[PDB]
This record gives sequence, C-alpha cells and structure tokens, in this order.
Amino acid sequence: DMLPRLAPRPSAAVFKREITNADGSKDIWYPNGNLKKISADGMNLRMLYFNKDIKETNIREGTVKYYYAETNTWHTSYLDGLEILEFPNGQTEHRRKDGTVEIHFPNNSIKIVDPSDTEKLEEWRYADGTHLVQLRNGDKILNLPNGQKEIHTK
Repeated sequence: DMLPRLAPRPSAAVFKREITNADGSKDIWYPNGNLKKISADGMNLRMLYFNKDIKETNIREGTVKYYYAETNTWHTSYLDGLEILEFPNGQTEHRRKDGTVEIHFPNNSIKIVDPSDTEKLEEWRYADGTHLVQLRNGDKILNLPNGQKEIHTK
C-alpha cells in the first residue's frame, strides 16, 4: 500500500495532513504526494498517487478499481475473485479464482484457457460464431456456425 502497482502488459495476439470536512468526508495528504479521499460513511475510498494513478475502493459494491495512468489501463477486482483488465484498444482480460483466463480481443474474438483438465489446450469463439477447440495431443475440433463439425487428427 501507499506505493503504486506495476503496470500490466496485454496478452499476445497469438507532514501527514488529515483534513476532515464539514459533512464528515476526509482528505489525507501524504508526504510522497499521495491524496487519500474517504467518503463521510467510510465506504468509498480513492487514493490519488503521485504518478497520476488512481485506486478506488467501493466497500458497498465490493470492488477495487485501479487506473494505470501511464498506460491508460483499468483493473477491477471483485469480491468473488474475478479480476478484469481493460486496455485502451478495447482488449479485456478476465481472470477467476479457479485459474480460468478469458481474453476479449478488439476484433470480437474470445480466447478461453484453463490449466485444469488440459484435455483441451485453448478454446476460441469468433465474431461470426465459429468455435475452435485446440487439444493437448495436437488435435482440433472446429464447430462452424452453419452446423459443420471439423475433427482434425494427427
């Protein structure tokens, strides 16, 4: 805490002044340059870091939002364990507690990956409706939108 997070990279295309306001809301000025704003109720918090980074803590919504100012990226944490990354190009990365990773590319293609079963290496869902299933052994299952099922073997 009080130190900024290290900015993530998208997945490959392949002295201590604690001012208390009249309403009850607090503003804390830190020596490093940080400004911590607390709501009167103490449920909504926001840390304005020296490097222009923002950390929003919503206790009512159970969310931790982080803005990486340099890279124009958003990171939302949820109570259930879900982490959502939002990149400037529209790329969104979803990471759950189990280990499932869901990349939403700007071309509306979705990449699904889970190192649990590893029967199936990676799953793909395209804009047209095509569903590609890559297997660990090298095999492929292509589910076309028209109803065609392609079974690719060694």
